[PDB]
Amino acid sequence: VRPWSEFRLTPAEAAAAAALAARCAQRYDETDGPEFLLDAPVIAHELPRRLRTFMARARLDAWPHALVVRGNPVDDAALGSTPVHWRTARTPGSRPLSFLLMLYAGLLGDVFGWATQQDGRVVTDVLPIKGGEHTLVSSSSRQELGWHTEDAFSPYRADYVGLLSLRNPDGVATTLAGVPLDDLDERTLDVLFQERFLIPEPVAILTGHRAAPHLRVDGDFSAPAEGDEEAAAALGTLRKLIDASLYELVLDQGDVAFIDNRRAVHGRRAFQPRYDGRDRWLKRINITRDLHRSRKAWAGDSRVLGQR
Ligand SMILES: NC(=[NH2+])NCCC[C@@H](N)C(=O)O
Ligand SMILES: O=C(O)CCC(=O)C(=O)O
Ligand SMILES: [Fe+2]
Repeated sequence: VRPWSEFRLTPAEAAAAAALAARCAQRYDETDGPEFLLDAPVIAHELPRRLRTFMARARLDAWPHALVVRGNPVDDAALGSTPVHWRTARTPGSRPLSFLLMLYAGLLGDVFGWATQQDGRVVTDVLPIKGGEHTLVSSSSRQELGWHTEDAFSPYRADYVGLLSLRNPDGVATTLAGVPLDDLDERTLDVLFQERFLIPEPVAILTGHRAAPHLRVDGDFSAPAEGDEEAAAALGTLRKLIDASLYELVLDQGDVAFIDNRRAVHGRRAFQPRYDGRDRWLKRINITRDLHRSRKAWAGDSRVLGQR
């Protein structure tokens, strides 16, 4: 078996989806414009029916850590070289695939971005940046990107994180782990459900159903409340259990994954960057089931969050 739910497009389905994305790229100026933001969820209804059925049904299954869609064609010649920085990463070659990711995303919920992250962009970029190999951000490489809940610090964090692989020639693995429910004892579990952790006022790591908890943790940034040694020991145990159950998902060129940000943490294995124009490159997007949950952080009329 596999801990994620997987769908493979037929060449015909893939072609139709790509064709729809190209039409959108033709008619709208940008993915993040107010117009396409509002229309994309409706335009997505024109995607291949088998895909729409998968996305509607798989989202409601209780078990998977992510929804994975394989088989979108990507032409390296048409795509062009991997950008050196996210600033200049909205290349014409990657433009139709950015529109494609937002269409798929519209089947799962409401897309949004952060004012403090990549200039408030909704479709963002994951690529190695020279000089930043050993950082704690997605533009790292030689240092493994440790497992984490996306934007764990915030209550406005995404329900789903979407990743579309534009290229990944060396097969660098994304990492994933669910709640280690098969090994967490009930005392530790109880403590993880209490507001005794920092990620700043204290908050909980686990919430909701005890037989299927939601997760809010960051391998690097999580800490116990000052002096709380029971909270500390629970977090220590959780680290070692997550470290031991961490598994690999390789997003090959054209693969899209929608990681369940409440069920699973994720990261990326260390890799040696090339810096020759064909480095691993993903497009990325935050999705929430309910945009109104974060109405505090609404900058204004935009879909870009910014609290104080
Ligand atoms: N490294 C770590 N444990 N946590 C921070 C991850 C930041 C990543 N989502 C980003 O760069 O957008
Ligand atoms: O590179 C990856 O596959 C993971 C990227 C990631 O964790 C992120 O951008 O939030
Ligand atoms: Fe992440």
